[PDB]
Amino acid sequence: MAITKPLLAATLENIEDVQFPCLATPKIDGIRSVKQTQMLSRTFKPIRNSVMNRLLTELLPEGSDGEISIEGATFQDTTSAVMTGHKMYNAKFSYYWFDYVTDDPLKKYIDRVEDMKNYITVHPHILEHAQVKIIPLIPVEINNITELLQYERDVLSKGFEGVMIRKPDGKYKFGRSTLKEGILLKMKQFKDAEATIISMTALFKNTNTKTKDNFGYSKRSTHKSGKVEEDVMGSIEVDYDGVVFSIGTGFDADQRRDFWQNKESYIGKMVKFKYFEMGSKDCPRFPVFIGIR
DNA sequence: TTCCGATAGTGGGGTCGCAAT
Repeated sequence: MAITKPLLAATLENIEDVQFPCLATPKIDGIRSVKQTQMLSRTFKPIRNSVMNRLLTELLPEGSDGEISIEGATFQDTTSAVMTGHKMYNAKFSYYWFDYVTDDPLKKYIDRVEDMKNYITVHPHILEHAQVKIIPLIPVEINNITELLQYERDVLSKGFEGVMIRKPDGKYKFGRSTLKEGILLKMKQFKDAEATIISMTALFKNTNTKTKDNFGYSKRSTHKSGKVEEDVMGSIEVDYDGVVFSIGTGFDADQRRDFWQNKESYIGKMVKFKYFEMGSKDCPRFPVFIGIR
């Protein structure tokens, strides 16, 4: 009845791929954490910050899925309030409870929510803790593109990362949902822009010893020792109207080949790219290359 | 045959912990 691996959403690109009716909720820009005896991270590791871990373990019932987030604080702030091994943590913090696996991970989302709602009725005190504020994310029923778009405007105005779209009957898949499956979709609005290439960096093959991880997936260390330099581009430093940062994703095999092949004659060129504004500290967040010119 | 889920790989930004400076 436990959760093998956390549920992961798929990136929604075409608003047309959304199936209706569907239930939606706001996507928090916090840190994922599921309750399995104790509080675990997206990679099922224990939440470093013991105060939180311990606290949440007392309030949250076994099998709670949600995100830890410091209200008002920046992402980098919340990151620290969770990734640090605090002995004593006095500051306040919230936990957005959005899923609940009591027994069968095949129970329709709506029902899993119901199970979450019920638990609350029985333990109202959880939503009243003096420090930890537990926030139940009860989905909203969306019937068509129009309503959805309306919802996006709402959550966004309220300062959320985006919106999570789920299938009413959807199950708690132990893995990343697919577009077609439509179990859990992530809807984020990136922004277009352009920057000027100023330099390039070689691709690096991580030849570190291959092992297994908490879920049994290929895991390799990141020691520079086992980093062999490939003869192709890996990332490109660019100047976005003043600000400088790198872009290394969004390129295909042949592109990385060309870009590196003409590293010298490529400098100075203008390239398009998309990025997310929210969360950006000193440079664009999730920078993704799109094309040249 | 084509199509698609699942998976290894490679990339960004940014913080924590720890040894070295």
